[PDB]
Amino acid sequence: ADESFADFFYNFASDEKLQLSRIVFPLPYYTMEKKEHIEKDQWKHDPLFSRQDAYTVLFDKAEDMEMDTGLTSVKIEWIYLKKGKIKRYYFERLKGLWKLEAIDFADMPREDTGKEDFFEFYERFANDSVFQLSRLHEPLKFVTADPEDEFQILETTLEAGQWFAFQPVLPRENLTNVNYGQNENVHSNTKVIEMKGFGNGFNNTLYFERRHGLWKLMQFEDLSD
Amino acid sequence: ADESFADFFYNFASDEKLQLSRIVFPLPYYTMEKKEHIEKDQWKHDPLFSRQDAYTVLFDKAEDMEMDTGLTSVKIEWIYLKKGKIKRYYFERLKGLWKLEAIDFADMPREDTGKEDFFEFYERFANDSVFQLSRLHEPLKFVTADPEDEFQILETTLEAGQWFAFQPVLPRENLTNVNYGQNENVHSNTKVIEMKGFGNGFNNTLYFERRHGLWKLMQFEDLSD
Ligand SMILES: [Cl-]
Ligand SMILES: [Cl-]
Ligand SMILES: [Cl-]
Ligand SMILES: [Cl-]
Ligand SMILES: [Cl-]
Ligand SMILES: [Cl-]
Ligand SMILES: [Cl-]
Repeated sequence: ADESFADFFYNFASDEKLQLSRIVFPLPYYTMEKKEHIEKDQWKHDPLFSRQDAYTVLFDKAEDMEMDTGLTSVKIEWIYLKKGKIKRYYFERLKGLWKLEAIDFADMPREDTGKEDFFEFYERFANDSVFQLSRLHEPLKFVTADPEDEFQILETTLEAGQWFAFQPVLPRENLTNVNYGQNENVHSNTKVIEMKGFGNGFNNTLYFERRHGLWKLMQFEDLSD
Repeated sequence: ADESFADFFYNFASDEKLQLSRIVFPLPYYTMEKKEHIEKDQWKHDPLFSRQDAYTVLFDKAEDMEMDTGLTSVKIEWIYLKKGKIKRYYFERLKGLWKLEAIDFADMPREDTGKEDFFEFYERFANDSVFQLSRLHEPLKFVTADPEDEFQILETTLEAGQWFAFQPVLPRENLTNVNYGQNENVHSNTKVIEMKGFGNGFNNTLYFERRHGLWKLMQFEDLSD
């Protein structure tokens, strides 16, 4: 009887009347160190990322990817790379029904203590191919699903040319996140971008690490079905 | 006293009243093997490519680039790569004043006699990095302006990785053209894409050739100021 987040999410993004009915009104909107409220009359249908061909899920470490169904909290996030902003949607499962409880629209939490920020790095990595080439770890690991036996992988290293040929279309302006409980700390020296499609079985994962003060692409895994 | 096309073009794209006054109404619109007319009342301001950071000029051969001011005809073109369509604007200098005389919106003239079409090739080259890598000529020539003495060039060859790092952002959905008299033949086995910016001095040129039935990137020249 409890709603599955994935099934609710699709319905919330695609049906306007359902969306309006599943949001707390007046909606708490935390922005610029103050708190606003969005009135029901002011709400604009939010298709979230239902008009995208793919979306991303972020992890501080690769081990954080191995995971309840008794989970009642989900944060959906939109990372505005160029604006340096983040929009967060607080979804909560109440009496088995998912509801939108609040929204944050704030400045991208920046890594302090004088250390290269992952999202500032990623923005340049995706938008500056010269910079992108300079930040590939040597060697650059490539993992793909073995087209034979079950759960098997093929592992090789990539030359710069091969990385640019086989890479997924890297998001240049926005990233997303689905936080279902994994650590989301501005101080991690590792970061993982998992890219997933909508009913096409596409799955590409990118593994980054801050090495001697600079973020580098460590590994590219293509687990696309 | 005769209008310069570049100065007219900027004004036509940026001023709505000027644009309306410089178009023949009813405007002959040649589309789908018939002829329509756009009424003055129906005209929507066309910013052309004034909201783009760059535009392209196309040549059948490199030698066609060396060139009147007594030129009174200019065709501006929009190549819709995915739709397989081309929109042409016929600009004519009458009594020293540029006017829009007619528009074509037709099917992309396709190369017949069973030969790889340049625009079908270019669309895949720009949208499929794997295909793009397979269509780089070996060796791939790179020419750049020498940062020393006047009119001098530096010539080297590029590795696949270097081509992807230094390439301009390749247009993926549309190309443009400014035809001021150069040959525009669907049967040429050579093609040149000259990419130019708006008041930033950016200039990148790409040289292609159909070699043993397949178009290949032969040379990349970066003459950016
Ligand atoms: Cl995304
Ligand atoms: Cl590498
Ligand atoms: Cl280190
Ligand atoms: Cl263009
Ligand atoms: Cl090459
Ligand atoms: Cl390479
Ligand atoms: Cl040949």
